[PDB]
Amino acid sequence: GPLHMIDYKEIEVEEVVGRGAFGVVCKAKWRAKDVAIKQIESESERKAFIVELRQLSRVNHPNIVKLYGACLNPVCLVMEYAEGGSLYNVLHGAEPLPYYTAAHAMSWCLQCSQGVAYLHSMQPKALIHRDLKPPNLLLVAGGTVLKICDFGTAGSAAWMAPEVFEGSNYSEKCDVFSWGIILWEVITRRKPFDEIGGPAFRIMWAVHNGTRPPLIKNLPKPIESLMTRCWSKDPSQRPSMEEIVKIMTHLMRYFPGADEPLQYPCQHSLPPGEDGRVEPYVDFAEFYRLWSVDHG
Ligand SMILES: CN1CCN(C(=O)c2ccc(NC(=O)c3csc4c(=O)[nH]cnc34)c(-c3ccccc3)c2)CC1
Repeated sequence: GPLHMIDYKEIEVEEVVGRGAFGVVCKAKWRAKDVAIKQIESESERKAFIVELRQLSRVNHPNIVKLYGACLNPVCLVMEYAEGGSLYNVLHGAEPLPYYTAAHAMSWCLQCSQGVAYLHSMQPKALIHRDLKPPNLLLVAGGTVLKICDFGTAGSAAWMAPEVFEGSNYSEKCDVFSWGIILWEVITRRKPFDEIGGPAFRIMWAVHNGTRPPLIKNLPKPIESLMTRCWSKDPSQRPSMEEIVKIMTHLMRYFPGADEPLQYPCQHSLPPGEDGRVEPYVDFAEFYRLWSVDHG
């Protein structure tokens, strides 16, 4: 649809806000509007650039970053600016970190699944993101609205389905695995496979052998089932994104307050796992109370 060929002179480039999965992202102004501009640095990043330009111009969804246009002198994309930064920074960035609730955690994952389900429903071919992870998930509207970005492939071993790095043939089900890891990550406020570390191949080996993130103490059984289904070794046993959207949509009845902006401070550090399980960062006592009222 609407896509502007942009004269660079019209872009007032403010500060560098970070590096995307490729390129460099700057806060900028264009037509008196706040935008993000993504510029390639290397000549190698040109492939990711054409891919992203093609893919992002195809897509129109509330949970996918808006592409306003492109400049070719110099080669850069002009996109929606995400004032809340990345989910990864919200979760794991420098202190002070924001407080967030079970409702936020569930809402972010629902919104991610809605974006990805839209991708998987594209005609004539499904669009696969292939690099779903909190660095590539952005927040707007006081941290309450999530948008997928970094479509240059449409650092990442901790979210990658084992069939992807096994060089095996794969499908949209790879995004489902990634989503399952993200669900664990927002609930625990832990970096997946942080304890392994090393170089990437050590994570790949672990996941390849069936290592998954530790189970979560007092996690509601339906959330646990959904999570562990998503990270099945066999991609055909993983649910479709359409099913995840439906399940997560119905679960939100038991997670009111997702519309509350991130505004409260938090002082957060990690206790190690008591058994083989970890504590959730979020609290499920309210979920269980609301469930009990509804069911009996
Ligand atoms: C003081 N103020 C400074 C700016 N700010 C951020 O932290 C802050 C604000 C905005 C950001 N990005 C975007 O708006 C953005 C739009 S499209 C796109 C993409 O395709 N890839 C990565 N980022 C973006 C980032 C950021 C996040 C991850 C990687 C690179 C950039 C950080 C909030 C706090």
